[PDB]
Amino acid sequence: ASPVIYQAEDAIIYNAILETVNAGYTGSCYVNYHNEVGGYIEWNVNAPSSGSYALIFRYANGTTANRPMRITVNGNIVKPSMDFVSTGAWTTWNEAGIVANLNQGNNVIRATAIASDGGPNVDYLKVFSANAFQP
Ligand SMILES: O=C(O)C1=C[C@H](O)[C@@H](O)[C@@H](O[C@@H]2[C@H](O)[C@@H](O)[C@@H](O)O[C@@H]2C(=O)O)O1
Ligand SMILES: [Ca+2]
Repeated sequence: ASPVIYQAEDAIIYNAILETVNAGYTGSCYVNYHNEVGGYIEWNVNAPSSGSYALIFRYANGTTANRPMRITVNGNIVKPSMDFVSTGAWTTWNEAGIVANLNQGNNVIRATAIASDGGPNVDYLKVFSANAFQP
């Protein structure tokens, strides 16, 4: 199966907004976190079969400082501190990814901002099967 893109507009967001300010996003918009601890973006992600999947965030970080996020799958912490390092400009969009085990059906995937400047700007979450890799 082709990778599935979970667009910004389809997320459940908390202390974050959907905006269009910085060029280079895809689809209708991207998420801009409030500049505070604890904002999050959450998607309901389908897994056709149980197994290992790549979860890739397309993101921008126009500050020099890492904007780490806590990644949970169904509330389970799979990455306590996932790095979202500077991309240099707010219009430069890079990828940051992890491999995680998902269950057949829905998986609740959340990225929560750890530090006080909030999370990176997030364009989408891209999900594809990565059975060759093992979390
Ligand atoms: O998260 C940010 O720090 C951030 C996200 C925006 O997408 C950027 O354009 C940039 O905006 C800042 C600031 O947060 C915003 O409130 C407004 O004052 O514009 C600023 C800017 O640098 O243009 O930063
Ligand atoms: Ca922000």
